[PDB]
Amino acid sequence: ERKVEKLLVANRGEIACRVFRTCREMHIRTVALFCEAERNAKHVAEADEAVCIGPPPAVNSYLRGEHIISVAKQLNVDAIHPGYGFLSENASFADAITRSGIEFIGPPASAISLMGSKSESKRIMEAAGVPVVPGYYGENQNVSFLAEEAKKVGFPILIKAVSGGGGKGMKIVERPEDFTFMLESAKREATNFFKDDRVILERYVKRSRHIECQIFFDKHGRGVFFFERDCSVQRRYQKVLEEAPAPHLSMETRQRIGEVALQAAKAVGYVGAGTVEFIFDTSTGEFYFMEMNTRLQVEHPVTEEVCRIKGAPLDLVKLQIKTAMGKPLTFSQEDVTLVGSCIEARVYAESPERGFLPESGPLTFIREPFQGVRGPARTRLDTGFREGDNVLIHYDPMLAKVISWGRSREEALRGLRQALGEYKVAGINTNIEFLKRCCETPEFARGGVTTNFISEHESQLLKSPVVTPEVAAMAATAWLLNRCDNWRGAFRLNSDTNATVHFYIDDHPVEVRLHTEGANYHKIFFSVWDHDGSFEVCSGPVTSKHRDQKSIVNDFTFLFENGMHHTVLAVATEGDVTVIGSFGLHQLRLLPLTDGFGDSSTAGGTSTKIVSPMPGKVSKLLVKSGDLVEKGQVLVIVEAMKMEHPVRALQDGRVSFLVKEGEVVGGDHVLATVAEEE
Amino acid sequence: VTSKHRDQKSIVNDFTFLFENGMHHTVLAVATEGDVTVIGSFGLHQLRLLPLTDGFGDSSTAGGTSTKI
Amino acid sequence: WGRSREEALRGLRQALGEYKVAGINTNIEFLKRCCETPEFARGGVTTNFISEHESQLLKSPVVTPEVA
Repeated sequence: ERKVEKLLVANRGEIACRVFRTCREMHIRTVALFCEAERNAKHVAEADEAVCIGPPPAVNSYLRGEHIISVAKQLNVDAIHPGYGFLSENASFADAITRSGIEFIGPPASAISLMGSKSESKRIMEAAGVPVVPGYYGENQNVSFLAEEAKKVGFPILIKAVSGGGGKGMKIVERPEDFTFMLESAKREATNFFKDDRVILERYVKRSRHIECQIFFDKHGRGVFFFERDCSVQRRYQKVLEEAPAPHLSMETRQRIGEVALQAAKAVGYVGAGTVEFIFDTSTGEFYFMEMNTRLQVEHPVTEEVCRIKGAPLDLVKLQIKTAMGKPLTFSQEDVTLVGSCIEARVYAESPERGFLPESGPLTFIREPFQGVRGPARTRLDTGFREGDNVLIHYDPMLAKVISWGRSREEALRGLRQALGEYKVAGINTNIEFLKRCCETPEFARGGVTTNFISEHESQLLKSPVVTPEVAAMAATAWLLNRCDNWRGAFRLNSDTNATVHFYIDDHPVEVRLHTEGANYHKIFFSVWDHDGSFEVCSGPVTSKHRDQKSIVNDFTFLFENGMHHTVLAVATEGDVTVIGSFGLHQLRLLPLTDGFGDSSTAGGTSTKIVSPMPGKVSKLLVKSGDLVEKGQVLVIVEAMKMEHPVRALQDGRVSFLVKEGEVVGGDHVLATVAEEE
Repeated sequence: VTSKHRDQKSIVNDFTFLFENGMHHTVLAVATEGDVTVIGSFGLHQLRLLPLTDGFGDSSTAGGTSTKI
Repeated sequence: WGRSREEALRGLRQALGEYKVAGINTNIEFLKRCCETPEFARGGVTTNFISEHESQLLKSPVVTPEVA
């Protein structure tokens, strides 16, 4: 075999840190890669050496496979792990690595190329004999052929069409012995949706739940399938929350899922770690092949919590290095046993209220949930970002992954709830509120959720706590104090103090007024939305005198008269005030009040504009008539004894020319009328 | 910036170097007048600074033939 | 300490490398040189084992122009 002492990573993020960590235990060197800048990132602070690769766009960075290979050769690298994304699925890169002599980590290039095309892949599995639900059989040569194979090839009837998602030819015709309505439905589908007259028939499944078993193989002909998984929950083809132990799955089935999976991988030949994905209908009770991926998934640490080998913790990445080592395995499929249950959820730096659009901004304060064992449950968090970091728009929005291992499902789900609640980030809106809403009200604790489970409950979700009038009181107070000495040393005569804050909550401005009575800075009141009360407030140490973009992060205490007390860590800026406490997190936008403060001119500008002196001789006018002029460009240039003396009018609005180039004009002539755009 | 007093221990600071080829490095350097010590993935190396001291002032090669004391 | 000799020897290598002292020259570079090239991982070394391999040892990495 070939010794390995240097490890190379392609991608960046959580996978970089994960690959780097175990490496320490195996006592192997590490190498990091980073784009323009991106040098303060954590992963590079974790490796032994890092190299800059070039411009931010993914074409420029992490796609120059030849340059990466040349750099690795110069470094005499032993192994490369592509990870997921970028060159994860590219057979040319793997072949070039093999020619260079470096041990590529993953499947051979032949398997990747074969699975690149869906038609040839499904051909291979059909030849292998695995139950596969195909996409098409022939064409609509005859309408009687539809009745011929309707009860033949596939009893379930999937009429549909050659293409297009309209699918009005379907009509949900699950009843066999249908011969006068299927042809009428197809012919009415052909109208206004002719496309190609060829029609394909398949089996139609009422329900769908996604399954995906894991597999592992050495290069000495020996492997063992890991435990199954579930990915029923996904929105817009994006993974949201998943469970390694498919609840409600019989043991016997588990076993069989393996025999089918091993047949397919052996047929194409496979080395390393991979995952086979199925599609399943509860009503039919059978699973049909949909797709496979020849690449390590992102969901690898999840399935790990439900599998132990020889009573020892399993490390998936470890074996992949050992597989690259050339050593053979040590365990049969038997040594592996499941223990308990676990659940996972992904947090995305997106805004749930909006069109789930990514946002980029500095990370102000990041609470870290307790990543230790307690009670009947294990909870962990893996994050590829830390304090002081900033999200890049080029990358996908992905902060951290939270997993709750437990002895029973209940324990696991309950654990997450509390953890999901505890983790807190300030600075960018996240979908963390959405995930908690997905966990509390939906009765998916039973364990039965379909592929389209998210679609129906969209009305129930997308809901957040209501900002109580009290929340404005602590939020408003923090912005003042966390900016200046408002209410500090203040003093007037025979009167009392007053200071107000305007919040632009939703599309309606909000005003909050704060004032004091007595000689007390401590005793304070409030009146928001016609609700009045009293409270006292005690601050903490003063921090962040520089009041930069991060501004001031301080803890606050508020004793309201009723009797309560509160603690609030407020990082306030001019743009917004963020308050985090037992209520949760809420950011209140401050009413924006900016509008070219100075240049606010509504003057008509009717006549006598950019008038030229006596000599005249206007020429070389470079402004189009009827075009807005707010900045002071040279509207007209007139020459008086070689005196260009450009007028440079700054009156806003479009300018209308009444003169032409080369025309001698009199003194103080109306060359143009600079009027407000009407 | 650390160790303004620049005593015998002098200044211990971390450094980053981005060379054009593409690499990057981190180096904790405790430097003194006698030597510069750099520790990093290369290992440890101390480089002695060329000594340049020789009774700066009293450097007289005069013959001193006669008329002394 | 290790479950097998290999693990133990390999462990030290990395540790010996990691420990760092600044201020006085040490023989830590020598010990690592005593561990890498000499094929004493087999386990058979005599009392005079150090004497014969003195040419091989006493060797340190070359200061590259970048280090300056």
